[PDB]
Amino acid sequence: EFKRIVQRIKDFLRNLV
Repeated sequence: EFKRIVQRIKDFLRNLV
């Protein structure tokens, strides 16, 4: 996704894997 509150890339890989 990278579009669900991940725009800041704060997590990206920490949002699932």
